[PDB]
Amino acid sequence: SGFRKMAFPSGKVEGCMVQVTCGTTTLNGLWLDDVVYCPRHVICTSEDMLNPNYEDLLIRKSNHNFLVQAGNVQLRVIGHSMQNCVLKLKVDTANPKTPKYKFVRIQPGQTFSVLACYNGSPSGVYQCAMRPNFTIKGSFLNGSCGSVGFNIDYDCVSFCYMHHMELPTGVHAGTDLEGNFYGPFVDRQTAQAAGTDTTITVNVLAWLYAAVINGDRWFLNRFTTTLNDFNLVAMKYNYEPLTQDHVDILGPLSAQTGIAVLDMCASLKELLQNGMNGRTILGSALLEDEFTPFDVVRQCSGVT
Amino acid sequence: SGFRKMAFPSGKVEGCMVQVTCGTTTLNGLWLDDVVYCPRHVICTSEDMLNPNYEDLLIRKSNHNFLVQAGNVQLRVIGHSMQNCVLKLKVDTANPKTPKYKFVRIQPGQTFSVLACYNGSPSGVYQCAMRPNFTIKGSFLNGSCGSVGFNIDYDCVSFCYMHHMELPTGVHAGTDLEGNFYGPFVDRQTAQAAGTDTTITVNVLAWLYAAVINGDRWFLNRFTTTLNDFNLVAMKYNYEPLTQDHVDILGPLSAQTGIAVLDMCASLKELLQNGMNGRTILGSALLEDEFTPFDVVRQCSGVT
Ligand SMILES: *CC(=O)N1CCN(CCNC(=O)c2cccc3ccccc23)CC1
Ligand SMILES: *CC(=O)N1CCN(CCNC(=O)c2cccc3ccccc23)CC1
Repeated sequence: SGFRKMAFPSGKVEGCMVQVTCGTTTLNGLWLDDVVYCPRHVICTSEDMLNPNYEDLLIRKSNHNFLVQAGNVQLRVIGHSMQNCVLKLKVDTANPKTPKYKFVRIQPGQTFSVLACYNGSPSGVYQCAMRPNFTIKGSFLNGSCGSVGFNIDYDCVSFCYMHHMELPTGVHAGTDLEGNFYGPFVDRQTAQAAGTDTTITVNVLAWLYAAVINGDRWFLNRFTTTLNDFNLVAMKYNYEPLTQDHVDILGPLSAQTGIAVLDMCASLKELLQNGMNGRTILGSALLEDEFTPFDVVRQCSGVT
Repeated sequence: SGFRKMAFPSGKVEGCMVQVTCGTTTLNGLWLDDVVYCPRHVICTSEDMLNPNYEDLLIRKSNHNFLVQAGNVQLRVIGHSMQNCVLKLKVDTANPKTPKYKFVRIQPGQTFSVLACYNGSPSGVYQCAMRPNFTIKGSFLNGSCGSVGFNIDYDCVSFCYMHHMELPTGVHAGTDLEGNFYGPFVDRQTAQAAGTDTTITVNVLAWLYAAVINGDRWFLNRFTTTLNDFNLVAMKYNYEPLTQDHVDILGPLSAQTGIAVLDMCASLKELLQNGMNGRTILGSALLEDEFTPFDVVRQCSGVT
């Protein structure tokens, strides 16, 4: 037993990280097969931050201007193209460590692991969630752009995120591996403010089930609620509305614990209204929302 | 910017995980060079849980009774020996993926990453701290024994922990890689209760410095304190006493932020006495103590 914020093992993704330099800018690239994916802003100077015209800036770049280094070995760039906000650098060598992979575009509320990198070198791994306002709360310094987010299904890595920027509020924005930003963000240093960072209700409920499974039960009460009643309280507390789809997704956890989903909603409703009163749930003094129901089942069952 | 509970990249350790089966018991082993390290309780049945005599149980075990599998390939066991609470299974093949490594015995308050494994297969990675009562708060189900804790210094993995057991309170106990338990715990299913789980004061202070660096500054106050005054409050709140050594260790963070260590102690003192008042620091509603000052510097500087 015990329940931790756990990331996927990062080895399969470490084997894909390369350094990409264009002029004075160095960031990370993701090397899969014979293609290196990286943020297109690698071609920008600090001068081009306000209003970059990427097609125009790219005309001045040739294959030999993109320096790609895998470990201490240089890769030969034989083609380059821009797809949305990412560049795809075709190299003459397929990555010998390319895992089975997919490019997926996740929905808000979904979690993933990030392998934070600097100069093509992995520094750490942590678990994130795509927030309902399409930002992520990561840990990214200068040089971390091009670090990726992913999930693993046994031996297949599903890449879902590539880091591009930090908003002036300290939250992060990026793209899927087709180069499309999550949310309304753009790769421009301009006034971009995030919307409401609502709490992912279905994830909090999943985490309350994890708490019960792992012995933390104090918050269980004698009440029940309905989706409509619960949602009036959820709206008041800036929680995402709970749908019948979320109830169905929590079905296996409800079966395992014998606690009906709406009864867990009533426990959550009292926690929202009454607070924790200085108590903790799974070592947390707030309601954790960065575990999906799948993460809870995975961690509670021991999926490898 | 942004500050996350980050684990080290786990690839170097994934390359070392093997499955070890003895009779009906399957757990994990750590394969370094031509030796596989695993908990000696792999030789126990559920029957032997109350009072195992490991020397006696081991007499009935031969090299061919220890089934070691690396991926889908069996390893040949050519010797076995018991060192404290671990078994060392000599195999005929050196692990080709053996990283540069050290075996270190950590002190309470020190953090490390755990690669949770089942049947020799990695399931996830998370960051832990050796608690002042010599337990860890992990995430370990049946089959996770033999999973290891480690730190990485550039390319050298320092293994500090191997998982052996769960106390009836849900907290975890294990050994260093020489097989010596941290704290007073034994590999016996008996009444073993943990002592006071005090808060690692120097780590909370380090995390308050990380908060200031990353923009969360509301808790900064107009006060200062002394080590003695601070420690009267720390004792009252079950915090570890702060020493001049801890003050010296926080020196670089104090220099970076311009906030004297004793001034940060006075901020911590008011947080202890007044609580958070429903506010958060780095997304936490409690004072986080599982980041050492070295972790904060590492994460804030971008060490790879
Ligand atoms: C996150 C990261 O590693 N970055 C790479 C280095 N840049 C500095 C130079 N680039 C910019 O200032 C710049 C220019 C155009 C557009 C953007 C968009 C997002 C971030 C930076 C941008 C900082 C980011
Ligand atoms: C953590 C883990 O994966 N374990 C391996 C499987 N055992 C079940 C069988 N072993 C015991 O019940 C047993 C016997 C003797 C001594 C101990 C000491 C600690 C834990 C189990 C023990 C459970 C643990």
